[PDB]
Amino acid sequence: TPHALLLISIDGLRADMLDRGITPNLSHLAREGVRARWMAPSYPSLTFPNHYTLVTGLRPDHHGIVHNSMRDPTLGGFWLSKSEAVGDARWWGGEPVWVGVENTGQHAATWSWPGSEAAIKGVRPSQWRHYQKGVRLDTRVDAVRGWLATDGAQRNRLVTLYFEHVDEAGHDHGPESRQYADAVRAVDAAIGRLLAGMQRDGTRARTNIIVVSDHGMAEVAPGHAISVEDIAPPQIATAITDGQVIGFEPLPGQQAAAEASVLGAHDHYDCWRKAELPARWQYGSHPRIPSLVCQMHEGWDALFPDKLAKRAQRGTRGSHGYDPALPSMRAVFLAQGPDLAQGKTLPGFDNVDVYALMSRLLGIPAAPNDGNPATLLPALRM
Ligand SMILES: [Zn+2]
Ligand SMILES: [Zn+2]
Repeated sequence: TPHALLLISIDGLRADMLDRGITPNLSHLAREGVRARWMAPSYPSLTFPNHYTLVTGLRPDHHGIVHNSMRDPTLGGFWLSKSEAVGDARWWGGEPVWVGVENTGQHAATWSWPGSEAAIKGVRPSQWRHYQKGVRLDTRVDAVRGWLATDGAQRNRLVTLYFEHVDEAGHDHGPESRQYADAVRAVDAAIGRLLAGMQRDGTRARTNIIVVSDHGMAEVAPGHAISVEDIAPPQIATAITDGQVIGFEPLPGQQAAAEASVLGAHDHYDCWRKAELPARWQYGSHPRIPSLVCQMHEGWDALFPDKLAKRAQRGTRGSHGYDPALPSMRAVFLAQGPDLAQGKTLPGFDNVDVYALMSRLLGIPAAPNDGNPATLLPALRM
């Protein structure tokens, strides 16, 4: 029986949060195994695009989950709370690792990894659910622990686990807040309880573990919010998305007006025609990306007008979705297990490279991807 892989995402855990004395369990795991200095997210540095990149090895421009909210000429609208969109395989390009696993006869069990609610290339995981808010830390940890312990024909080669709590605290209070730190501590402790349980079940010794985050988090201080309509008025273009990566589709005949107003450098953002976006972001070729894309500067938000008003103004907040090269956007990568190196540190690297490592650990043929297999070979024990 081959070694299982446990894949854990801590949404929005910034790379530097491992060095603050608030992650005793993860820090111990890192010391036992392999730790990268940091891992860069792909553009845009948002939750759905990057979780899906992690399990496919593809940039968002290639896998088609180009933002959390999208429009498509055939499929219509996509956003996180529209279940039949999120659950429709046609949005999701490439081949996520759970599909690869199931297609070899082996099984995958997922706790709410973006994409896992769809039948991507016709293949659901053996275990999965519709994400809902406020599930307890123990509920999910005990489920994952159960799925790792299963034998016979229900044996899982891949088990995935997701935590939203750090990300949520980051948005609400910022990355330097005591609330963000408390969330980090809580998630770390829960992972500690999972690892202890795995040892008691005798699954620890035969399970490889990868812990990642999808992106970091930057502080958004009071006064750092503008209206998307400050960028372009509604008569000349529609804001398809708000937040930090702002897509505009000019109204019919308004491309020139929209461009005259929007393109170039502004106070706290820059905008480009999608085909002209900075090449280093490897983004802008996908038809689902709006015609004009604006990138807010670090620590600034642009919101739909009705949000700006009910934005109860007072305190510090957080956001991601900024330039993936920024240290604030850096994610975590660490791993430990029987097939992985011990007491090793790796250079900073790009998140598309994780897929090739996982394919090897799962015994599946690597689907075509945007990553470099060389990068994480040093993470392997041999
Ligand atoms: Zn996220
Ligand atoms: Zn977030």
